[PDB]
Amino acid sequence: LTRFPRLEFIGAPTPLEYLPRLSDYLGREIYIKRDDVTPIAMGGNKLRKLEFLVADALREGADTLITAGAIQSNHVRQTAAVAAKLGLHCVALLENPIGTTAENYLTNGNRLLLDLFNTQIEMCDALTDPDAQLQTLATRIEAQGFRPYVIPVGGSSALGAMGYVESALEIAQQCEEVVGLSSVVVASGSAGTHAGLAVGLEHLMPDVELIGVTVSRSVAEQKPKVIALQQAIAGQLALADIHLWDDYFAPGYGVPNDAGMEAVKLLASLEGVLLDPVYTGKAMAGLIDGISQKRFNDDGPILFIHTGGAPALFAYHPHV
Amino acid sequence: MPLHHLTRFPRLEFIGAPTPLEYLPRLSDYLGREIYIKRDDVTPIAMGGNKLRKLEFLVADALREGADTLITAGAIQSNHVRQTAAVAAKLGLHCVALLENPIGTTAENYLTNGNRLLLDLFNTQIEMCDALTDPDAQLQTLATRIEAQGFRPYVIPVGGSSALGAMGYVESALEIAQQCEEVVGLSSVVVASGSAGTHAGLAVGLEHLMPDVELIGVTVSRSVAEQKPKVIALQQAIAGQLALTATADIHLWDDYFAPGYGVPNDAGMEAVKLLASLEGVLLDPVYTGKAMAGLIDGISQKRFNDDGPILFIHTGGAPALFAYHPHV
Ligand SMILES: Cc1ncc(COP(=O)(O)O)c(CN[C@@H]2CONC2=O)c1O
Ligand SMILES: Cc1ncc(COP(=O)(O)O)c(CN[C@@H]2CONC2=O)c1O
Repeated sequence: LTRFPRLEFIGAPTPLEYLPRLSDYLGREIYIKRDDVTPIAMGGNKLRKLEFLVADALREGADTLITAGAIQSNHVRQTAAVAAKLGLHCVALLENPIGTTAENYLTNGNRLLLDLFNTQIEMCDALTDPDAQLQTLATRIEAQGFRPYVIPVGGSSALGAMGYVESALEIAQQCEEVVGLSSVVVASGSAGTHAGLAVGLEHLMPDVELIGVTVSRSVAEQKPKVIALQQAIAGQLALADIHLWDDYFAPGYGVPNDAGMEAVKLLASLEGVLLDPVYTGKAMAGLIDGISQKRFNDDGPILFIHTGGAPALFAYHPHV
Repeated sequence: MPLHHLTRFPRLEFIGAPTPLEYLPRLSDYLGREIYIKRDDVTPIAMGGNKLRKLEFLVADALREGADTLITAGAIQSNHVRQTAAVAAKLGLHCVALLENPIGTTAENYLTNGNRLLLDLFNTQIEMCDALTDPDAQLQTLATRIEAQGFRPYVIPVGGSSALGAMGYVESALEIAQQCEEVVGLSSVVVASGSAGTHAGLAVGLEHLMPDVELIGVTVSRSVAEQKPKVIALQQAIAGQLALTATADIHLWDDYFAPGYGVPNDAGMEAVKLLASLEGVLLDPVYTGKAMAGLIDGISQKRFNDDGPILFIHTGGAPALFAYHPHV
């Protein structure tokens, strides 16, 4: 996986913990990969990607990082934190994907942390073409005398996803001589984590089924994205079918549903673990329903990749 | 190893590996002095904090008594209560919380968001009192009413700051000393000093492991005269429980909790802003922000014993930011 430059944002491998009380209530061995407890600013999955993204930015001698997402994007917040830490400027192109006017979505949560990180906020109506909108802003910013480095939506490029290809080795090492996995459940947004884990776990764990619970798209729209990135990563590294469930995001991206919210309550009351309304909560709702519908190929132990997002809870409260 | 009597106390592993001890290059560059950070805010259970270390001993004690209910008290946006209720949830124990509004605010986000929001998620029974005048007697009164229902309650004092709870920061001191060994010659340590458990735990530990290192407690609720004896009583109790003598003088600065506990000040907010924008580290309005403001002004006024490296203990508190936004 090396030969690609990488910074040290995590260092120690993130915890893999048994969930006894959730396993109790579900009657099935459930494990959790705690990528939410990464050391930088309340954590998240994007640290793994930014280790490669910002390492590439320093090689190209950038002084400014530019990315995009929702107002309450964890990715934007993690990007801003890393930038501040390294002395790099940060420009954010943000949108309101749900059209709310609630003070806490507009000003609290991840968006509040952006003000603290001194992030140059740029508002747009819709991210209809993010790659081309970032490119525009990057020209404007470099015209102002800066050296910008564009980071894609969720940092979900072939290089970005290398963080989660590497992440598979951690899982393989932590599970070995302790637990024999059967299934792995992960949230599938911009496909960065899901494609990354697909390539890695194909080689490092043969008899495991990777399930991608979508948060924004249907199977028809998500399949082409996860396949393409998988074949980009495999080609980049000189090296299996994609499995997706799309029932567990109700009205769309960035809107809470009853199943996802109750999943949040479940893992907080039983395990003291904090999920989020947008990603992990919905991803967990699929996991619970997967056992319920016996949608997994067998009744063996399941691993949930906690990708973070907990700071969103403070923005979505009380409602949106 | 003069701290070997620490083995006598039963302990539940909540942290695992030692928390990061990181150098802060940009802040060091700004302040003109080598600054290090002990990251106890990155403990794995429910957004972290200093109280997790203390709960490791207190909850282990609770289980040995066969208790099924943790009862504790604090502010509505207390970090201790939140961490307590998170541990209680993880171990299948009921949690009863006695909460006060300590600043008389009516802001929605202070009353319902932040730490208070997480309390609901952990299924915490909430008891609202008007003022925490006598927290020990109020917690006792509540315990009787809770056990009359049939619960087997274990009372945890404010901030978990008994001699037993404070053992988690004699533990921390040992981590610090090991991590600094032949890597950094420490001169000073800055920590927030609230209910005194962290400060006193660090006081006892550091006196025996890093005797030449100066320890500074930046008060967040009280003056030197009022805070001094609280830290000392714990200091001496902790030492006695570990078969040790503690002769070190406690040091405190009270110039940085502006109008009172839980009320943000200008120097605090700038300390929060400074570390966020320079290091991507998130402080809080109530504790670490004011403790950092004391470190900065301590450097500014030449208040430390010398010019050497300063370790800042990041005790956590960050979830309060969302509660204290936009104002109180
Ligand atoms: C907590 C959390 N979980 C899951 C995801 C989804 O993972 P991938 O992006 O790797 O698929 C994201 C970010 N992703 C969102 C989805 O859209 N844009 C983003 O930044 C996230 O912040
Ligand atoms: C982040 C943080 N720092 C410091 C403290 C105070 O440290 P000691 O209590 O160990 O001195 C607390 C909680 N303590 C407050 C202080 O009073 N009541 C409480 O619950 C806290 O949450």
